[PDB]
Amino acid sequence: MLTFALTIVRHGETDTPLSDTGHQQAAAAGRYLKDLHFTNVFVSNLQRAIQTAEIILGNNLHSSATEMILDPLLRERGFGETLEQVKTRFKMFLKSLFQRMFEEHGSALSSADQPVIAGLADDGAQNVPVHALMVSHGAFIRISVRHLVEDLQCCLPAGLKMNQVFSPCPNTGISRFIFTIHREESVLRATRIQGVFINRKDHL
Ligand SMILES: [K+]
Ligand SMILES: [K+]
Repeated sequence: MLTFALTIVRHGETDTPLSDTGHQQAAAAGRYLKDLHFTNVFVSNLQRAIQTAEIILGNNLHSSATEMILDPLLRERGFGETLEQVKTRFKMFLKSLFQRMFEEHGSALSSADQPVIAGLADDGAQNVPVHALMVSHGAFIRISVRHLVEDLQCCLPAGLKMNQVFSPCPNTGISRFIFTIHREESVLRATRIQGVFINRKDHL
């Protein structure tokens, strides 16, 4: 059994690079996330996402030894790719994610009540040492959240409006889920998924 945190961030304002505003959004998000240790980083192959990830990491106090992995599965919906096709890509990404986390961190590391949500950057992950950062695109992230919340067994905390849960993500909007996974019949499955916060933009 392994529990890990996933922080999800939409790229900054924009294979185009970030705008100047984009850079500043990403730096603000980096400063917001600076005291978090990301043990793993995953990012779409698109420059706007890579630069956002680079800026977040360049502002981080703990994650210097963490390598950024580019994953095409995180690319934006092809504008024409169906919503189901995008969801399938997220399902494939999750499969990859569980396997990677289990292989690297194993089952002797972090082995359904409300997480502690204080409106701070480390909400729900204070005591969760394994923490992955995913930097991706707005339509993909929206579809990914629907999948996590609707299609899978999922917990959502007190006072979180469904309107917010399903809202479109702002540039550098931040979301967080906590996953618990275990190997059932040789296949890795999530036993619990806990939503913490969705599309947070306090840093803007
Ligand atoms: K559900
Ligand atoms: K709830």
